[PDB]
Amino acid sequence: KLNNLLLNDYWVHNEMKAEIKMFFETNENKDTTYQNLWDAFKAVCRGKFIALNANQIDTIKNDKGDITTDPTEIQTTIREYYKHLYANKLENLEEMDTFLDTYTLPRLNQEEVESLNRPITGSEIVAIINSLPTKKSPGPDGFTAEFYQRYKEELVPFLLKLFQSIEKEGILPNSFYEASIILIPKPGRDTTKKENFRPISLMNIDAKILNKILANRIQQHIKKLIHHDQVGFIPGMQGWFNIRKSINVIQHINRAKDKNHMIISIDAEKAFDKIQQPFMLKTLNKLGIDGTYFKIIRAIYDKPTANIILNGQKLEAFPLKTGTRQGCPLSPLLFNIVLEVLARAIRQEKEIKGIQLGKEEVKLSLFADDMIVYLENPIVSAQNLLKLISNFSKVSGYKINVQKSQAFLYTNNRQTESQIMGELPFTIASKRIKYLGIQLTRDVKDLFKENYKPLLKEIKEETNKWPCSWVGRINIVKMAILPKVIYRFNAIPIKLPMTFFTELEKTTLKFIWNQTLPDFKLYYKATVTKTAWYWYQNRDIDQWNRTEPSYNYLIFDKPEKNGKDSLFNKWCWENWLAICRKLKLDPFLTPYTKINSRWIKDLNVKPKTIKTLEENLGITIQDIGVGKDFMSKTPKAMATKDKIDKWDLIKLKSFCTAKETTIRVNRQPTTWEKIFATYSSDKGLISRIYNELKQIYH
DNA sequence: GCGCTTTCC
RNA sequence: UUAGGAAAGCGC
Ligand SMILES: Cc1cn([C@H]2C[C@H](O)[C@@H](COP(=O)(O)OP(=O)(O)OP(=O)(O)O)O2)c(=O)[nH]c1=O
Ligand SMILES: [Cl-]
Ligand SMILES: [Mg+2]
Ligand SMILES: [Mg+2]
Repeated sequence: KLNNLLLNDYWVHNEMKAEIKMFFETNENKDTTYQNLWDAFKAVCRGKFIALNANQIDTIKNDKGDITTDPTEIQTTIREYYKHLYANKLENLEEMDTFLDTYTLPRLNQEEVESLNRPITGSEIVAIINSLPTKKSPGPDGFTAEFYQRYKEELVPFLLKLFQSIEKEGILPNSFYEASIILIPKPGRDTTKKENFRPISLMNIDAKILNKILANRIQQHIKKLIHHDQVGFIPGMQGWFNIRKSINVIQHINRAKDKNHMIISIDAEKAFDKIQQPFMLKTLNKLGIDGTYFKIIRAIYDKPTANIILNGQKLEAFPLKTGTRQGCPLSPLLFNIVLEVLARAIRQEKEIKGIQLGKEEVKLSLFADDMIVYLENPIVSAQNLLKLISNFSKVSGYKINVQKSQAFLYTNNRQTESQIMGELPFTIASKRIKYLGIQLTRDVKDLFKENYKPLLKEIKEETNKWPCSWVGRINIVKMAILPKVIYRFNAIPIKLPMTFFTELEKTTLKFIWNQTLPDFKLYYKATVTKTAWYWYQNRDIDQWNRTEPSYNYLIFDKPEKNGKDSLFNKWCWENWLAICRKLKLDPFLTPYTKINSRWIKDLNVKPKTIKTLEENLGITIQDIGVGKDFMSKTPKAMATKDKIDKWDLIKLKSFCTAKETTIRVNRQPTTWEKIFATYSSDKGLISRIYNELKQIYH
């Protein structure tokens, strides 16, 4: 193992910088591969550092209550358990082909495929090295990320040749197959049971650099491969999309006169560990992923092994015949791609009936391995779901974790309820289901009780178990309390009573003063109001936003007469209007009002006219021009008049040319309006809205 | 752009 | 001997 303190020494740094250069001159131009040369180099750098210098598992309990405190017996039991877990690779290759051919799967085009097979560059390697985390343990070879950062200039030309030889032969250095497994406890589980540990992998930094490059390449096309129902590990997606969608679906069932529904929360057992490698490679081929990229993935999964590090010892290696390492940057994407085969199958199987919410059919919400399935007529639909999952399990290794899976079941009588319960492997919850850190409730009326009441109590528990200045104590509230509170608001932005904030302010101020500060009321307002950004963007992926019992919620538009039983949108709207009132802003007809708006549609204008104006001139009424500027700001606008229906042109001129329209639309937009209209990304919305709310309410 | 924490898996 | 991925915030 490398001591990072040695890299700080001028004499060691110069002696090493020269030894690296002297190795690649003496040993290059020999009867050897770049793969074996790299491994020999690491072995030589290792010995040169030695010459220059010249977490406990105490008890394991079985299913019968017998324990062992013997280090050898604990090591044997643990090693035998993990060895068996990763031992059995499936051989039913024809059945894998059959399942994959059964459903319609996406496929990368030649442009996307060439982007994956694009040769690795030195600048690609450099950027990864620069972003490597510091103060972390090395992999089994002993080299920390700091070794690669310190000798970047000398190593990158060599790493590039190594990676170029890997992309030619599909052969890796032997060390690229090694990893250390560290066993970490799973929160709140019994730590005396061997199955309640999470096996975390520490791979060598050189292999992690290659894997991060491969992960970055496929992540560029992940939106094409994964349907928007999956938000776990996906860039630009939020877990609260699934939470709010699930809650509106529960409210729909609550309001339905005919109960014949089921909401199933399925967790996969040891999700990354049980992935079948031949099924994963076949799935990548099915999506068009082939060539150089595929060859490298295949080489990575050829003969990986693991050495468990337990109680001062490095245990004998075992092969990883199953799974993708927890700790490898490629693993989240390859897992999601495999699970996506099941997700496509569920959505495509009409005999697995989803919940119809008007024109929206809801059926699935995914967050990494967690699936929420929304079913109608579960006596048939849940049985077809379990059958499909069983067939996927046979080819992929997928397994339902029965102890972590639960369902809400809604029927009209006890007879159908018992008939359904008796045919399912997981339990029926009668009050709540923990999902993404929050409690989904069987009846949406219990949301405040099961989420915000426990939150106030757990914040008192954080301040009780917490030698610090009042300035440092304000930072503890900001670092640890604030994210828990914002997370809950984002998940369930329901109307909260003032009493919630009064008690939250009391618990917080007492902790700071021992019996800028975060304004929890303004963070709440920012989070609630933030939803209006999604209303304006009107994205196809935002199905969560189209699940309320409702008369559209639109900003920068003429409001409708107006639902009454809205959990989130009505409350968002009321906050939006109150903030606009405080800003002395007319928010109904503005420079950001769209051409496709109630303002234009109420003139009885044709949708073809709206489309013609959008495709030729832009998206807002301001783009087409108001007053003297009406369809005359550019030669393109003047000519576009000839493509518009004669009657609609007169209606539009009458509206756009009116004095009231001209004053409201041709004005200058405020900072507040720009936050909600001019940003194509939703990143940092709470920070930007909160910052504006401070400059208005303080 | 750098750094730090938190939520989820 | 705590890795990884996405997301959120705080901060100069
Ligand atoms: C919690 C967690 C998950 N993951 C990945 C790998 C996991 O297999 C996957 C799903 O996480 P989990 O569902 O939390 O765990 P699991 O599926 O491994 O095991 P269990 O049977 O207890 O459900 O997400 C990490 O890489 N690191 C983590 O810290
Ligand atoms: Cl027209
Ligand atoms: Mg997509
Ligand atoms: Mg799981």
